[PDB]
Amino acid sequence: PQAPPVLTSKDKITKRMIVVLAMASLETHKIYVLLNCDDHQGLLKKMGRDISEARPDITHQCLLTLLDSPINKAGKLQVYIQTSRGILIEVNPTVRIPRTFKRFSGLMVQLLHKLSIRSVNSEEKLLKVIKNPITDHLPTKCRKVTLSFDAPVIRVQDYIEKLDDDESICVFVGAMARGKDNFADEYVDEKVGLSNYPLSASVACSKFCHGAEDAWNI
Ligand SMILES: C[S@@+](CC[C@H](N)C(=O)[O-])C[C@H]1O[C@@H](n2cnc3c(N)ncnc32)[C@H](O)[C@@H]1O
Repeated sequence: PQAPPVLTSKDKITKRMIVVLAMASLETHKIYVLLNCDDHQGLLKKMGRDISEARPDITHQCLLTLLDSPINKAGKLQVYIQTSRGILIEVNPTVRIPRTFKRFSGLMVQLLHKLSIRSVNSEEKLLKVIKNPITDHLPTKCRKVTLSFDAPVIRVQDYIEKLDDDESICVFVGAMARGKDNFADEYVDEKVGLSNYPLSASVACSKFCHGAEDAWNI
């Protein structure tokens, strides 16, 4: 099938992997920039903020990792973003995330201000701010789990293979530098670890994609 239909929140049925990048650090400031600890340390200090929390680069790298993956190219992946200010974003699987941080910031600034980004020539949304909670958008049958260092370690393939034939898997991954992995406790009934080492979010995203790709023969 050279053309798998693009997965969106409107399909409640198709079995897929969903990744939610939670506590994402995406905040605009008119100086419009995305605030970040590399460029805006003095400012963040003056705002009384923990400098280390301003990490939009984490969300940027997780997006590049997830959207480049074989599972995305196979049409079996969705990504949502929950920012630390409570904004929910649905990412269209076909969207092109710029490699440079500068252009990613420009894109996110437009998204946060206009509330969507339309498809260039064709005219449907490539990124859209949507109403909370995430659970109004996920497939009807969908296992929900948080990835955490503090949790028992699983092999992704084992985990994925034990899903029912119609059951999606939604994984919540912290898009932050630090903090408790409690960001999705309202949504999940299970937490799993993927390694005996603390990982970056991009690595944890990558491990989970690889195990799904393997299990699903992608
Ligand atoms: C760099 S960690 C930051 C937050 C983490 N609680 C901490 O304090 O170090 C970013 C995210 O990657 C995931 N992660 C990090 N290590 C992991 C591991 N060993 N197994 C599963 N997920 C992990 C978690 O979802 C985590 O929130």
